Amino acid sequence: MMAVSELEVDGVVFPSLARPPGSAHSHFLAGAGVRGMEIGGNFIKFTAIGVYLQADAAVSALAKKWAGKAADELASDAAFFRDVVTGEFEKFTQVTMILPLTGAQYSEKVTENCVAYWKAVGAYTDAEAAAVDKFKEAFKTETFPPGASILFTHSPAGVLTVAFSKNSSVPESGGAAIENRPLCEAVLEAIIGEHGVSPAAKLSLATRVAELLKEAASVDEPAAAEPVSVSA
Ligand SMILES: O=C(/C=C/c1ccc(O)cc1)c1ccc(O)cc1O
Repeated sequence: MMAVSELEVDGVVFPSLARPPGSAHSHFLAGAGVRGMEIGGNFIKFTAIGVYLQADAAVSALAKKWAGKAADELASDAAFFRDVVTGEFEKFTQVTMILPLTGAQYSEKVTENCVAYWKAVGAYTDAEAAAVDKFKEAFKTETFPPGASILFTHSPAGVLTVAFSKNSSVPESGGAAIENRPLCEAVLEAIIGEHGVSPAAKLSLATRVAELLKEAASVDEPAAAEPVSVSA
């Protein structure tokens, strides 16, 4: 069993462990990073994003394809981020405001992008339109001042739990629960996927996952300088 370190991103502290809203599973901080936009050739910071994974399950699920790889190989491999997104384990995303945003701004930006992509790939069903209504519904009249958070729990059955906090505190319970795999994945893939808005969170995630898998490989590994066995 292992631990990871805490991360601080432009003043936002993401603890090494958390429990997502609506879940009993402990999660570890897999990666965190700034989300910004280049306007001018100035990098303007909008949010700090922490990506947490199910402590029980994620390493074991990822090791099979990713053990052996250096951080810079995971960081440049679209299939690694896609395995994180689509993994058979729970994920938890925490988006914490650096600049203020409103509920309508955030939800409009994400759902319009989702919808555009789904139409482009020919996979836009009534189920997705109804999931987008439900998502927009949860966000209308929320507003997010600096330090407030948006909280997403991503289930492996493809249920997205949305919740909000006024600060970095993560609440016990969930808010809306949207049973739609495409939107549940899209929300996280919008962050760490090929088109991901946080290259920083991606590089962090690659680096720390690579480290975790390497320490794990070396635990149960026979060395002559440590011969003192505990089996018969
Ligand atoms: O809505 C946002 C920004 C709008 C904006 C408005 C005026 C500007 O000058 C620049 C950006 C926004 C920013 C980051 C994000 O992750 C999700 C979002 O929805």
